[PDB]
Amino acid sequence: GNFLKLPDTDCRQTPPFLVLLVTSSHKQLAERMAIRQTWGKERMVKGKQLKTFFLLGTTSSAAETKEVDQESQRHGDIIQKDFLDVYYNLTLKTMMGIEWVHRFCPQAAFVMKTDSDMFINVDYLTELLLKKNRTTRFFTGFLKLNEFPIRQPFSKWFVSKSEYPWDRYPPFCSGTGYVFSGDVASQVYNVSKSVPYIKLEDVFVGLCLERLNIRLEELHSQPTFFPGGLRFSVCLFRRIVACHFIKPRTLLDYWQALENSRGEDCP
Ligand SMILES: CC(=O)N[C@H]1[C@H](O[C@H]2[C@@H](O)[C@@H](CO)O[C@H](O[C@@H]3[C@H](O)[C@@H](O)[C@H](O[C@H]4[C@H](O)[C@@H](O)[C@H](O)O[C@@H]4CO)O[C@@H]3CO)[C@@H]2O)O[C@H](CO)[C@H](O)[C@@H]1O
Ligand SMILES: *[C@@H]1O[C@H](CO)[C@@H](O[C@@H]2O[C@H](CO)[C@@H](O)[C@H](O)[C@H]2NC(C)=O)[C@H](O)[C@H]1NC(C)=O
Ligand SMILES: O=c1ccn([C@@H]2O[C@H](COP(=O)(O)OP(=O)(O)O)[C@@H](O)[C@H]2O)c(=O)[nH]1
Ligand SMILES: *[C@@H]1O[C@H](CO[C@@H]2O[C@@H](C)[C@@H](O)[C@@H](O)[C@@H]2O)[C@@H](O)[C@H](O)[C@H]1NC(C)=O
Ligand SMILES: [Mn+2]
Repeated sequence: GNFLKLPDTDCRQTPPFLVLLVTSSHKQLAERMAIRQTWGKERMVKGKQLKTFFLLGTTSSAAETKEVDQESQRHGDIIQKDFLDVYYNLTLKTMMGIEWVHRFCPQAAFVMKTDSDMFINVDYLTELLLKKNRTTRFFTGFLKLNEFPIRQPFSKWFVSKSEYPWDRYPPFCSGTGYVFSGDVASQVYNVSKSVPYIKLEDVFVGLCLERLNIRLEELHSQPTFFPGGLRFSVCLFRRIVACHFIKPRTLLDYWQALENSRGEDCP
């Protein structure tokens, strides 16, 4: 479907249990390298395969274009299509990832769309998913159930009435990190063209899920996704799935902390 870059992976041969799709700008190489050394490292988690890919569009900068071309050649984990990669095109970026799952990895049991300024505890996520007994039409994350369109003209999430004309948004999950069973990717790509467009990608996916009659559900009896960020501790971070507001160096320091304290017990 018009992909400029496709990861060197074969999901039919080796169906992944969890596929991470990470959004990042071309200049955010430091982010991607920190993820590649930390929670993005492909591995078997409780015998389940984890795969990690980075979603990119295109840019006017020839330098960044060449950098990203070289990165794809060294890492082979970039999914790319020809759309201008800017904040207000994040919906295209998300739909590219969903399209990739639909076309090339329908075998994925679960797919997590995540941001680059994030800590992800794949071990705990896998444990909770294996416990949920939900393999189809499943969608979870930080649930946002009574959200009102931001009508402040200079806010990053401002939508005019012509862009979104209704008083409330549909149920949706924060775009920081959301997880869905792999079949969900095909149903969304299908109805995508008939659902009203909105430039906020997490609201757009919510509109698609609503059209599909897919209901959001909490992953666990306790909160596990933290779009607002968290005060760090080893024992807390062992029992969460996702935390936002995390810069590259902090992610390496947190990952080192968890490695250093492996084998220590927590209340
Ligand atoms: C991370 C996330 O979920 N982003 C979504 C954004 O979620 C925000 C939304 O729910 C609002 C509505 O009450 O609450 C939180 O945001 C607060 C403010 O409403 C929001 O404007 C502000 O954002 C910036 C603010 O405009 C500036 O004045 C300030 O200087 O900087 C703020 C940060 O950049 O943030 C506060 C607390 O974060 C939620 O975070 O909602 C949109 C839809 O409107 C979309 O779903 C995003 O995914
Ligand atoms: C999102 O990406 C699309 C595709 O790259 C942009 O649309 C193109 O915009 C360029 C100028 O930036 C035009 O020359 C093309 O004719 C457009 N093509 C298509 C197919 O749309 C779009 O401008 C980007 N959105 C934002 C907000 O930057
Ligand atoms: O052109 C852009 C701008 C942003 N992002 C990604 O979009 C996510 C959210 O952007 P940011 O963290 O700046 O904003 P937030 O929504 O957290 O306030 C991050 O993964 C960014 O790397 C992207 O892929 N391309
Ligand atoms: C998930 O399932 C676990 C295993 O239970 C067995 O399989 C499930 C699918 C049911 O058929 C159940 O009756 C069987 O005993 C349960 O231990 C666990 O509680 C389940 N978790 C949830 C979310 O209920
Ligand atoms: Mn962010």
